[PDB]
Amino acid sequence: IIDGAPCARGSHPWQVALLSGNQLHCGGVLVNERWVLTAAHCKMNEYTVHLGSDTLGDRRAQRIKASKSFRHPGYSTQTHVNDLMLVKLNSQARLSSMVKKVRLPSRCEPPGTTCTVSGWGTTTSPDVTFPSDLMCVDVKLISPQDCTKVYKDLLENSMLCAGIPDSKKNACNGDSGGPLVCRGTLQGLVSWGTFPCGQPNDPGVYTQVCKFTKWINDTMKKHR
Ligand SMILES: COc1ccc(Cl)cc1C[C@@H]1CN/C(=N\N(C)C)CN(CC(=O)Nc2cccc(S(C)(=O)=O)c2)C1=O
Ligand SMILES: [Cl-]
Ligand SMILES: [Cl-]
Repeated sequence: IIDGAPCARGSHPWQVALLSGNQLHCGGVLVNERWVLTAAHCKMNEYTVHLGSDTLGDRRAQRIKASKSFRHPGYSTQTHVNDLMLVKLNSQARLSSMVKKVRLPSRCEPPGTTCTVSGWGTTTSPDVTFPSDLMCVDVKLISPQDCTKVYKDLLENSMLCAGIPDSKKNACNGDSGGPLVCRGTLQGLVSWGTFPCGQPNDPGVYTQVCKFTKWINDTMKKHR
């Protein structure tokens, strides 16, 4: 996360981290006791899922392994369209005040809405600095045609853009798959953008969750 601050302790109970070894791979969210939503480009054979602390490596934290994950059937490795994936935890997460489900959207929030993006990703770009504290940055949803000005043909209508004008505020490496919430529901999963991170007027690009609730719910039911 670029030009952000540590997230208020206990306000991202639905945030999880995906680790390979004890080392960060992606961000993600908890849909419920059994399942994690992240980006399809975070796909690995096995995952260790960090839960229940803004602090990475905490003693209080829960780590649960996951051996199965299912990317969206329509994901492209070339274009990163439909960049979303479900991760099935080997055992159920134990909810607490520190472990909650994300409120999935029943609505696509419109351009200009204030949103928060969070992660443990590099706090700097190109030179990298990884924080144990979960980091937050507030951004606004940018409209599709506004974003297309910048990204042209790379953009699908299932991808959502967010940033602040003339601002370095954005997500970066390691923030991948992590949440963008706006008015209390999950609106984005961190997918792609430009390098180095935080170039002003280069919006961060998100997978637009409100377009995929049906696949999400159907996949959870499928693998009951
Ligand atoms: C320049 O990077 C970005 C620019 C804008 C935005 Cl919004 C996000 C990012 C972070 C990216 C997003 N997208 C990625 N691939 N796309 C599907 C094209 C790559 N990605 C994964 C990643 O690099 N993860 C990572 C995790 C832990 C450590 C490192 S490292 C080796 O760079 O230190 C990297 C990322 O994390
Ligand atoms: Cl798969
Ligand atoms: Cl169980």
